[PDB]
Amino acid sequence: KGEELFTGVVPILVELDGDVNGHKFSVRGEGEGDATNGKLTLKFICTTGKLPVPWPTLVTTLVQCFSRYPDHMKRHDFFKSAMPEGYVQERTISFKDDGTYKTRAEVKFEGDTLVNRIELKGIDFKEDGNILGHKLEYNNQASQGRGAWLLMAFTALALELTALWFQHVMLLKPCVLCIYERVALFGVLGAALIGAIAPKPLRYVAMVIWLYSAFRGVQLTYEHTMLQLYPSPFATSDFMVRFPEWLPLDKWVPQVFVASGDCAERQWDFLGLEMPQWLLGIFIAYLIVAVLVVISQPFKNSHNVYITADKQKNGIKANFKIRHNVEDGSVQLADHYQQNTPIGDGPVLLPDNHYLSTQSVLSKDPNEKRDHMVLLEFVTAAGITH
Ligand SMILES: COC1=C(OC)C(=O)C(CC=C(C)C)=C(C)C1=O
Repeated sequence: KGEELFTGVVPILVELDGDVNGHKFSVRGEGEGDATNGKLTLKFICTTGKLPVPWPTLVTTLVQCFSRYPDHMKRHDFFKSAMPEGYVQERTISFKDDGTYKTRAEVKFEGDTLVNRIELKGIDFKEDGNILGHKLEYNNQASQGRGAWLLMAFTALALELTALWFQHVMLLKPCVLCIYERVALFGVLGAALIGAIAPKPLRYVAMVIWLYSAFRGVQLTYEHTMLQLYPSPFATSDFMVRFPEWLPLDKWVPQVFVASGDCAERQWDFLGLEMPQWLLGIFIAYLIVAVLVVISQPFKNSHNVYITADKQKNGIKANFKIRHNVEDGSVQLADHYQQNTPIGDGPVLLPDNHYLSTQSVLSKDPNEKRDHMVLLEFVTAAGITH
């Protein structure tokens, strides 16, 4: 009957004593948690001076009882069922190509405040490594790869040069209503360049430009299909571009923005489709991938904590991986192995295989001169709907 304790907001207190290759430290956390909404705010402060490890490495160690378990998963919250007596949480965090954390936490209720006292032991770490070297950036949630935008710039520039190769070698001149599709693809390519300059801010500017240039591409190619599929009016005379005054792209680079020739004329048609029909699908593919990237951003930064039952020890086990963003683009794998056991003798809910969707944002207090870390977490349970 511990779920009734987490209705509303309850205070949190976190203390951590750690020792990593002899370097000792202490962290004191304070804040509040809301299990009904799946959030919790905390402000951790290092009390021994300067922290010898990056703050993101301690986030997983520094209270899964504040998870937003839906009503169809209420009988799977092992954390709340152990309260107020509490539970013990031991982990083994294996950092790839580096050391290994081994923690022992005691999460329980002390009257009205949820207390989590942890002992940490770091071993086999390297001073030149990404842990003891503080080479991990603060906001660790996504790799922010640069070669991904450059690869989209390749497939965008390849189509551009292929279009010019069709026109200047195969002697198939472009149409007017067509040519605008070159600008739309050029806007997609340009978005790939700004996005690849400094992706680790400003990427959103490149993404909306990519979103816009692809949507303009599906608009122009749609009109390009209807003119080429339906009976040509035959009386609507030919066309030329009408670029803006400040941007005479036909006057600046005439061999790319030409429009000598007009639409409503089937130039290429292969594999049962026309030239505007293939570009319509390409721009739709560009727009779909652009939409997928936007919808990915919320769930791109969250890690899943997969949980199984351990009825032999009347507890649970949990495995999950965490990739920390190293400075200069590298990745640091943190392999986690969790093991929870109740403290009290009251019965606990042994859950089926489910996972906890956890997303964390790290910030700073502009008026705190100590080594600190402001924390906010989003914990929601998901998995089998039964
Ligand atoms: C020479 O005719 C033309 C092409 O070659 C088939 C194009 O690829 C394109 C644009 C291609 C893409 C992928 C937007 C245009 C606008 C064009 O007029």
